Amino acid sequence: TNQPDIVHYLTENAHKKADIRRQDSRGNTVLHALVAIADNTRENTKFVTKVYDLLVIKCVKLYPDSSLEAIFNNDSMSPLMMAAKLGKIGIFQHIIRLEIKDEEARHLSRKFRDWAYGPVYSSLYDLSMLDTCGEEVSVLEILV
Amino acid sequence: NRHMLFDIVSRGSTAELEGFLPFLLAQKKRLTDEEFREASTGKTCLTKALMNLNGGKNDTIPMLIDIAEKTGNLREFINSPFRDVYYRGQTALHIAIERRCKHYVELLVEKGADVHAQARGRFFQPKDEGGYFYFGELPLSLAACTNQPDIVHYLTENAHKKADIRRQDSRGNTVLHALVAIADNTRENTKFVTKVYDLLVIKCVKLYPDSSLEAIFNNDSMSPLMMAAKLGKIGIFQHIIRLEIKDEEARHLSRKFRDWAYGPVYSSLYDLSMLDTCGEEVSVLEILVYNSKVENRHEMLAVEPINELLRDKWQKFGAVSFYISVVSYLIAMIIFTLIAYYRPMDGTPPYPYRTTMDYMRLAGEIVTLLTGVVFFITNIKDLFMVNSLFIDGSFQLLYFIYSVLVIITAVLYLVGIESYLAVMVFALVLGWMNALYFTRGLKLTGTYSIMLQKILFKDLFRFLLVYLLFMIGYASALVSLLNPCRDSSTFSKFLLDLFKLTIGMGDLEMINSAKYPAVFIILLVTYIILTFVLLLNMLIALMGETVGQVSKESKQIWKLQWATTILDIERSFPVCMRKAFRSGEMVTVGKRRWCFRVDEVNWSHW
Repeated sequence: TNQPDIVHYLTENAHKKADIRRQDSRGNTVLHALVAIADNTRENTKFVTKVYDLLVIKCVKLYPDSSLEAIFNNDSMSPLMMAAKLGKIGIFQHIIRLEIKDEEARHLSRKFRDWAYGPVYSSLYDLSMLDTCGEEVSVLEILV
Repeated sequence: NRHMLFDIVSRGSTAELEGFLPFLLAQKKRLTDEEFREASTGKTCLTKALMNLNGGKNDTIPMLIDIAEKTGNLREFINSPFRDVYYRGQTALHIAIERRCKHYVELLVEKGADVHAQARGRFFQPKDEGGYFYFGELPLSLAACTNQPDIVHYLTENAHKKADIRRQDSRGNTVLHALVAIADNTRENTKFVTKVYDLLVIKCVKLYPDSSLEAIFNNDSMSPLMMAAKLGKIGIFQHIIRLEIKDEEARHLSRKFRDWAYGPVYSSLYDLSMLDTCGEEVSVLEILVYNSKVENRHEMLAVEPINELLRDKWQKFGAVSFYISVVSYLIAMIIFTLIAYYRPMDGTPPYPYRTTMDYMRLAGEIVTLLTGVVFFITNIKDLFMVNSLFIDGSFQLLYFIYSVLVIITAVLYLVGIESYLAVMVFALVLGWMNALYFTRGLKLTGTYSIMLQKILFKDLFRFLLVYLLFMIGYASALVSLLNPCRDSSTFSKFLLDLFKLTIGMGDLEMINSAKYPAVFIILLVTYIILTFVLLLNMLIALMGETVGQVSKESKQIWKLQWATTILDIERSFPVCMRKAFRSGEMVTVGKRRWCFRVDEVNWSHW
């Protein structure tokens, strides 16, 4: 509903909290619904990137052991793996360009900065799911 | 230990480094010792101090000089370059300029710093050599590459030691050549490089009025104007050409001038000092055509003076060189007419050549045949490795067919068959009718069909070779079927009957279609299908060409070939006739040069 104010209220609560890791009958978490409602318009690519950054940092701060991206579906699909199926671009280009400036949630950032000798910047992208060497299925395979 | 010392400098806490100056008095250890320096690269404490910065400020930086002062290494602890190979030659002076510590650049030189240190490492090479960034290995050139004139104000004037602007590197490049190497055709990078290029030359004249900074060449004898044509950089190119300096002490090297302004008409003036080198080594315009392989050469020829400089020599060497080409073709025709009509024609070629009046026409076979040989071999070499300015590209295919029939004719009277006379007079009819392409005149407006006729000439010559190698190959195949004895004169009969089937003469000698009817048809049907697709490969290569890029490229190569041919005409004349029709005039400006007059019309500026 483009409303983080209930998201502030559901996660912290003196009565009962809201589990972010909870799936559904389709085995989809809170991130997969953001991919399903994602559209390639101007407005819808804006706030979904705001919520996607908000939930993962809140997931690390409440639970430092696991990441919210690690949980798969009934088809064993990450939110990066799902965005190639439905063909959604704005949520795809944000997960790839993921550089989180919260140092407690640093260890899952995707884009890095190696060295900057003035005019030359040395970015760094991870191939954790792009070229699966000995795994089940890749991002690039489902792209094709 | 050493490991605690290399850490706390990055921590930036001088209270955790106290008492170390009396500690070196006991153990007599210098700061530039082996254990007080990284064993792999040579990274020292001061170099580590400048990498990790606390907002660009580390208080150990005057303190590391303080401890080095009591040991007596002020010209050593600062001037110790890197010992490695990949980051070779980089000092602490290179790092402080890099991270823009203007307060700390002043601290290094006042305590004693080598200004002329060269960072000649493999990393500091250009991208063709394997490095990632190039600045000409000089800290004065490095400050110009960081878009920072503030160090350039500090290095040039200094009470301790100044910075020589004229200093080269191991590649022989000065401070201007590094600005050309870092130049990019973006919006931001074309801005400040023009600001630094004006700043350095005026400062070079004010400090040294005798010489100009543009005069110093490279190891390849290249000026900064000569270098920008090699790497194909436009923004630094268009600023050196449009160079009008309003500092009157540095007036005598300005490029653009203002002759007279009678209201709406402005009279600009561009110098041809390097654009048309009359008696010098190599020119700007020559490297724009003969050497530059950059894609931006079409835009770079569209600068202001060269669009009119190429029209200068075209109006003087265009119609003259074209009319000689018409006459020199007519000379080769009248020679061939005297060969054909004066043959004795007995029926047994060749002929006795002792007769002097028959020795004269023997020289005609030297002239005519060899011209067809040179045009035959060079175009095949040009195919593996269409100048429609003068004569359109349909002539080059037709003159090729003229060139093919000459060398076939030369074989036939050397074999011994007297039927050479049909083909010899046949090409004579084409050659006079090839002169009908001379009546167009001269073309300067580019059409889209010009690039099309290169591929027309390309694949039809491929279409003929895929024909003839197939006809010879299939005829040589059928001789291998002949296991009993067969005769070597059968191969002439296979190839004779094989040519007639493609035309449809139907006058054969061995191949009887009534013998094997069901096989002769299905080979002939598939022969139609092989030839019909190769005809469609012509049309798809044309239809797939005239859609996307022909709207730009036909107004690029036509501009490029118009510049390419006129310099090939320029190389044809000797050095004596070169000075005759040289464009440009002598206009005495200041305290005289061969510049070029350009007119303007403007209504806004007053």
